[PDB]
Amino acid sequence: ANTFLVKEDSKNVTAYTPFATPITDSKSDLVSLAQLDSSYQIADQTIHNTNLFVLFKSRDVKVKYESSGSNNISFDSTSQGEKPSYVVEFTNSTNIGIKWTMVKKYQLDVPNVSSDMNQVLKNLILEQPLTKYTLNSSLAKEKGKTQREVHLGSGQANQWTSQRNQHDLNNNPSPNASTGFKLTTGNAYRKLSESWPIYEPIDGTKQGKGKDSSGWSSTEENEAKNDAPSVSSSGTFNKYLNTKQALESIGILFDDQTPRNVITQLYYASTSKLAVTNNHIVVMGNSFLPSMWYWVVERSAQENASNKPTWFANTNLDWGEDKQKQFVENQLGYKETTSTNSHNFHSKSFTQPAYLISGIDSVNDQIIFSGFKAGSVGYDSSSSSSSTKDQALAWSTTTSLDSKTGYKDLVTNDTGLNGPINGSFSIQDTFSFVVPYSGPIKTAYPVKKDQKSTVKINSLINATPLNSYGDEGIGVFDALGLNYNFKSNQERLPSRTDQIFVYGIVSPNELRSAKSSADSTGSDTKVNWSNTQSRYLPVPYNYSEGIIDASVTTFSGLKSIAPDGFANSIANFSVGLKAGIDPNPVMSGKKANYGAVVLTRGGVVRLNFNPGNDSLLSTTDNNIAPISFSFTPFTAAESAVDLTTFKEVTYNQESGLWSYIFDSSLKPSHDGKQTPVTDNMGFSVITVSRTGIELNQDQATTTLDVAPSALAVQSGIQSTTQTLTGVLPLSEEFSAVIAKDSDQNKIDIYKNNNGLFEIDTQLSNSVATNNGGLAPSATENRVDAWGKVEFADNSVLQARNLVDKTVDEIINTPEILNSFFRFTPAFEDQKATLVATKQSDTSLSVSPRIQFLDGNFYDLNSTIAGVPLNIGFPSRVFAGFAALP
Ligand SMILES: [K+]
Repeated sequence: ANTFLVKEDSKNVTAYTPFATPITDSKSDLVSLAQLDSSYQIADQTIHNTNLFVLFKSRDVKVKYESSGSNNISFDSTSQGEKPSYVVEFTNSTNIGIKWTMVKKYQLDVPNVSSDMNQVLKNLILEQPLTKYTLNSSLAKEKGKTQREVHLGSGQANQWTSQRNQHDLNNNPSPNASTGFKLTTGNAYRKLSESWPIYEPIDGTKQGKGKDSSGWSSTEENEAKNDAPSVSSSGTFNKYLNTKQALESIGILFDDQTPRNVITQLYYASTSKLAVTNNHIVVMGNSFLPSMWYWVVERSAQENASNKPTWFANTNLDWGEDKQKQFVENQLGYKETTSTNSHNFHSKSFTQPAYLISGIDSVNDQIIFSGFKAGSVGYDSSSSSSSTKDQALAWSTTTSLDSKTGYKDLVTNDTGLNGPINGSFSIQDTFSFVVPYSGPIKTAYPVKKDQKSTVKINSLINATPLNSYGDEGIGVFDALGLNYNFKSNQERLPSRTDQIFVYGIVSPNELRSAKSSADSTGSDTKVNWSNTQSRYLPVPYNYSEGIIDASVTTFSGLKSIAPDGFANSIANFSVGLKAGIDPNPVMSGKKANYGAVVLTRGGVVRLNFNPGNDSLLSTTDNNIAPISFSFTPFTAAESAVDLTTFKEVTYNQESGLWSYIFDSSLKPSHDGKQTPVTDNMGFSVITVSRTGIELNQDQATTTLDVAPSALAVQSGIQSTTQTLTGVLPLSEEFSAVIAKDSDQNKIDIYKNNNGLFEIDTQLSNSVATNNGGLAPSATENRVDAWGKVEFADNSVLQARNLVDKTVDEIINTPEILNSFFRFTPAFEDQKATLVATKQSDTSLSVSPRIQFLDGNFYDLNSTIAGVPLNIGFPSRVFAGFAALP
């Protein structure tokens, strides 16, 4: 309401005016007001139809996972552990100022676990989280057994061409195709009840213990602690990085120096973002850790009700085509009638179990989400004569070279559907990591028929959008998108399991099946979200250096030159999904346009919807890539932005521009080498605008065959020296920045000069000079924030023979009273008008109504939140007008 809510700290939210001044007594400790203890903090907030909705989470929360019995996931009741997250609706109880009062409180309870779910959860293993300091070599993992080794075994090599038909690998030209990566070295994989370490291997191909938590606690932890000690000492850092502070910064909870169990980290990370509709409150995880569930809270929920989350494993998405969904599901694990204790997500008929969510928003009563599919594959946990013992089962699903050029054809290509196929291929003198061809060429799951029942294939979840970490050449090409065909127009061959971006628009009824699925007793109930899609989105290949063509470049040897705050250049990331209604009007009879934008590594993604039926935007040609998704690359200025410092994203309906705010105080205190971080000062603002031909503009634009796009611009609003308080996007032409250059708040005004914001030092000084009041002062002789007003002398009446005219006439003739002053604007097109009041039968007084940086007009009677601004404009009485006509 011409007010800007600024989160001052973890508990307080203050209301600000367009003049970058706080409304007196508006500062509210929303934690105290929500009747929550001091361990709670604001995770997210949103306004919905005049009321504020706040998502709160506690630094004290402790969650337990017990493999035995029912109700497996539970808060640890002993001591201060049962501290669930809450969504609170607040209303403004006053008409003069801000007095927030609590309306509704919603508890976000732990998930229900069905019998089938617990069978997967008992041996579920999750990778340690990726930090700012995780290296490409840290993510690299030892290559697994080849296809020949798994199905045929140790004997000979030449018998492949003859024995492939018996193992259902008809015409497979890849006996030496990797079946996955080893879990005896590398990043730590921990059960829900176990804890991740503060140490990250420098070379995951040699250091780390993977899933061997016994070996970690018995011999390797001592080795990591002496090489990479926490600061107080000064260590070597030859084999490991100590990322404790970088973990604390991404929301990892600790007991002194020890991170709490995986299930607690998952819970606390999962209550990070909210979106509100007329009927629901939806809560999703952060873009740092994979989330396995989300909440759909019915706003009609009775006070003190435990609101249950819905599992992603039970939420079936539309991945574009059924083959795209088949690809993901087949690589989740081994599905066999004969299993015994071999339970995985594919085995128990579940779908994709986790995502790294970019964020959530709502346009109309629809929920919008995006995120990357978290890598999830099967692993062999059997112990003893097993070929794949302690090996994750992952493989490249990149399209073969012979595939037809056309989106549908490229993504439905059967290459790597059931098992491994890609690796290394040399056709005459030209090389490729991808098969050149697709009876038929068969693919089979990497488990041999003999050990069908005597194998234990359980489920793992990776920290990144990568399925396969195996230290080979295809992984780098799949991770960075360097697989192209050798055809006329060179087309990028997509993976269907690595770096898979996901998005959609979810209807109130789809949210209702989700709530029903959360509350389901006994067996699992499934939800179907049908207005969703997926897209292969690799990281830019130019965030890496010195890659080999036709010795290959692998993760363990890949040089990162990434400028966006990550030490790795292989794993994709997204942040700040924000929806926005387009202010540009559509042709009559059509519904107002809307879209959403999200930032990923190396560019901005634009999400397109059809407002007529709140569906994804589409085109009749299946060859054309779904026009619901557009990607636009960043230039060097936007790429330089540390994406891990993302503070908030706002949209302004008047301009149709998204403002992504980055705060450098969000950087961890210390390095992976325990060195203090010195560039923790400043902030940055990226502006996103729509580009391209938009739907329903005219009769030709009722159909689209080209995806509307967006453009991110590191638009000149930034500092390396100031501590940000907040950015106020006043208008397309101006933004106000409140920052501390010491301990005291200062106001800076940035002017948009043909697409580029630059500080206006004279405007900043004018707007900051408010004498402790709510608005900039209006000086008689100065061209300040309110321009400069010069009134005519009383002789103006006798000059233009207005003495014959009555006060009533003059007042009811706008063109006349604008000749009573001269207005000098402070900025171009700043307008002013005079407001007249009859003072007597022969005299009137005039007072200016002047436009501020926000484009609105202000006068003597202007208010913000019902509070009179008392700007202090001059008044002028003119006397000598006729009493009667
Ligand atoms: K002035």
